[PDB]
Amino acid sequence: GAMEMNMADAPLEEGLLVCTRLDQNLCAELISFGSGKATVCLTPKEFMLCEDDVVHAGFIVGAASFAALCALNKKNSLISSMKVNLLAPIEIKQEIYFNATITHTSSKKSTIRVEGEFMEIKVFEGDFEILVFRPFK
Amino acid sequence: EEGLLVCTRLDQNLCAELISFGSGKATVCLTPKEFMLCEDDVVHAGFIVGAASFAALCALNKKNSLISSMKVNLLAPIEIKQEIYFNATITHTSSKKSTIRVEGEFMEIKVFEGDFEILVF
Repeated sequence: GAMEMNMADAPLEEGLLVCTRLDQNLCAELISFGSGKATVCLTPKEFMLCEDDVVHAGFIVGAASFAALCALNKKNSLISSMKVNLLAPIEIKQEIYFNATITHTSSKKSTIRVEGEFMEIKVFEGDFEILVFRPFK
Repeated sequence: EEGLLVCTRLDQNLCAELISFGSGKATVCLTPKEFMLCEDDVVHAGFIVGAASFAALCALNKKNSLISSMKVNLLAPIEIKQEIYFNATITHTSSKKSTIRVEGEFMEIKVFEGDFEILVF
C-alpha cells in the first residue's frame, strides 16, 4: 500500500504499525523509523518529574521502549524484557534523542539496542527483547 | 507520605498509588488508565516500569537517590483496570549503592519482576 503513504504531506506515523493507542505527548515524539532503526525525541515535561531535577525512570525507559518497538515496527509485538543503564539524571528542558537499532531478529523475537543522547553525549543505554505473536498460560 | 523522602514531585495519578513503605520495603498499586495504553489491550512499558521504579525508590526511601540501572522481565501484558500491586524489597545495600527486587502481581499471578540498582549521594 497505500496512496495515503505516498503524498507530500503523509504523517510520519502513517506507516507506523506499533503502539497505535500511544499518546506521544506522554512518551516521546517520533522522529524517524525504518530499515531496522528508529529515533524518538523526549523533551521532559513537569508531569514527568520524580524530583525537582530528576525525570522519573518510567519516562526515560518509556521513551526508550517506544523507540525499540518502532525499530521493529510489527503489529502484534510486546516488550518481554530489558536491561538498561540510566547514565545521568535528566532535567526538564533537556532534549534526549533515543536511537534504536535491531541487533538480533527471528520470526518470533528480536533484540533491539537503544542509546539515548543529550547534545550527542550518551546518557542512556539499553537492550530490549521483543516478542512477536493474545494467549497466555 | 509523611516520612516519604523520595520523588517529591511525582504525580501518583500518572504512576501508581503508594500503599505502604518502610523497613526496606514498599508496595504501590497501578490502576491502568487509557492514557497509559500502547495498544488497546497492552499498557505501555513506560508506565509498568514507572510504577515498579516508584516502588523501588520508596523501599530504599533515601533523599538524593537515583535509579542507575534495571533488569526487568515483563511477564504478561497488562490491561485497563487490572489492579497491579508492585512489592519492592531491598536485597543488597551498602548505602551508597543498593539493589531492590520488585515483583508485580495481578491477583496473585506474577506479571512483572525486576532488579533495580539505586545510587544515593
